[PDB]
Amino acid sequence: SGFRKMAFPSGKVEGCMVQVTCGTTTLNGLWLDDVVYCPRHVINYEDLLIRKSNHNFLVQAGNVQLRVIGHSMQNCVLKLKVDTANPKTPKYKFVRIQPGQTFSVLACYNGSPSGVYQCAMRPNFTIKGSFLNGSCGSVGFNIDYDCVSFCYMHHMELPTGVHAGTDLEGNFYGPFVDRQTAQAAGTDTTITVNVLAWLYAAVINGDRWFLNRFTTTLNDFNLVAMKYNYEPLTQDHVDILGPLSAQTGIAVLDMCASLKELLQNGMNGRTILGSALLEDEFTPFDVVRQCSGVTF
Amino acid sequence: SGFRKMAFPSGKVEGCMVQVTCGTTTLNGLWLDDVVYCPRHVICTSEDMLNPNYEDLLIRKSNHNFLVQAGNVQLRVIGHSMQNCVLKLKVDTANPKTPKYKFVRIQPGQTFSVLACYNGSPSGVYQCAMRPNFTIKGSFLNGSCGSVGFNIDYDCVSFCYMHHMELPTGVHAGTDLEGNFYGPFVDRQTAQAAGTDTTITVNVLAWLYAAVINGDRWFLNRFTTTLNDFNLVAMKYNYEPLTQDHVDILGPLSAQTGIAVLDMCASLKELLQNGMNGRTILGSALLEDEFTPFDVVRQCS
Ligand SMILES: CC(C)N1CCO[C@@H](C(=O)N[C@@](C)(C(=O)Nc2cncc3ccccc23)c2ccc(Cl)c(Cl)c2)C1
Repeated sequence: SGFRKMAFPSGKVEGCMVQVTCGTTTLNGLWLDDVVYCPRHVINYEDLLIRKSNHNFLVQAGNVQLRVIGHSMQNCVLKLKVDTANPKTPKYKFVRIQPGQTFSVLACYNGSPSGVYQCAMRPNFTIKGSFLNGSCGSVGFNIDYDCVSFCYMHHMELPTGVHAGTDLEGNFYGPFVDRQTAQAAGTDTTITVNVLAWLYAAVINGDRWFLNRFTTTLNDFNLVAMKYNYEPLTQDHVDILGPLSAQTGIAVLDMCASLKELLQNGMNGRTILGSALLEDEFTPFDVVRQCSGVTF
Repeated sequence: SGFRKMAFPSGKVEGCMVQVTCGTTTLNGLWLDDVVYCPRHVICTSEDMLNPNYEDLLIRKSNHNFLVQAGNVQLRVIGHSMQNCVLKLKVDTANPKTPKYKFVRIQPGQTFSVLACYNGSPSGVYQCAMRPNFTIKGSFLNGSCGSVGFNIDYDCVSFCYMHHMELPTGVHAGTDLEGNFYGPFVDRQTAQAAGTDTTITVNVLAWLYAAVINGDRWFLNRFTTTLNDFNLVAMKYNYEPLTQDHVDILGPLSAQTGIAVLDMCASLKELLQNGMNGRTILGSALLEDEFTPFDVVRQCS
């Protein structure tokens, strides 16, 4: 029993964090094999990059300075070729995630990991993270068996306090640029499939007060969900929620009628899993993983 | 900007997780130097649990009865001793991944990270607090026994908790790394219920200061209060008494924000009376009590 916001064990990623300094700027880098990946703003970017030489980039892995032997740019990420391959390089992949998907963030300052938290790619492509100056280059990941899938690299904080970044191939999530200009996060929406998964986690944990005898059509639910700035629920989401529906005996459209009532009437002084708001940062897979105990 | 429930990087603890099997029971152990620490109930059967005589059960065990597995390598047990409710299994190999560590016993209200493990394999990390009733609101399934709670301070891991059991309400009970249980709990399947839980007042105040540091001032008011009047109100909402130690501990945050502790106490009194009126504080509709004054300072600066 118990439902916590749980991050993946960060160990395989900690062994990859390095500090990258160029000029007056110090930020974090991800050392995988003989390459260090970091935000290109550490330095027209190709014009500024041409002016740089290998020895301008100081890379520090703990108390050992790594020597840069090459540099290239891929979209908004700078790839610093180093002479030493990271012996702690885990089995990894670079994956691009979709909005609504969750991942763990290993927040780092000066190439030193300081915290790990779980978060979701918001539908507006920002992440509601926890970062301070020096956190740039901190990464987002998921762990599947023994494979670390790197999905995010922190690049900036938007004026509202939310964060924007790229996948490990340097492509930004969202309509952002790594430049000094007026940029704002779009209006955010609630990740509907995630709230439903969290309602199933609540049922698995013995919280049934919000359940009702009613069901709804997918279309009537979407008409209501659109009113409360909830993401449309697709047939794929309904299919993805299948296992939780089978385990609890509550059909997805049955749980949708519960969600509809919660949106129209509120919680009435009641909580669900210790929360007075509907939580949307647990995917259906996170709920199954935490209410089954999959290990890494 | 931003305020998240943040756990410590779990790497230094992952390299210490081992699987301990005794008969039909399999749970987690903490391999530090040449010793594996685990709950002593690993020697019990489900029947033995009502009234186990641990010394009687342990005297009947030999080293080879304990199977210890570190990844895909079986460790050889060369000795065993019991210290309170923890079993210490001496092994023939020192863990090369042993970090700089200490065993610390924490007080209620203190927070720590939990590396939840099953079969000696870490599956997740979360942050939580020692509740005033000495339980932890964790996320544990069967096989998580021996999962540890820790803090990391200057490359040093301070182990403060080892998971032992789940109480009937869904909350968890366990010991420090010297085998002493937190609270009045025993590693016996007897009628044990967690006492009525209260809100960690000093932590809610710290979280209100984190909100002010992050630009959220809507809940502040022109009032101040005496420490005694605040405690009389706080008791009525099942909030822990705020001591002069708590007021002193909140000093740095009071100096940084310019809001005196008793001034913030008056805001808390008003929040308790009014509720949030559809508003949130740091993305939360409830008053958060699992961030200590030390966590707020570490995360916001
Ligand atoms: C009902 C009874 C016939 N049996 C069925 C088989 O499992 C028995 C059981 O609960 N075992 C543990 C290991 C336990 O509670 N550990 C766990 C730790 N964390 C989360 C848990 C979530 C679900 C289940 C167990 C959890 C136990 C039991 C009694 C004591 Cl006194 C102690 Cl110290 C530890 C209860």
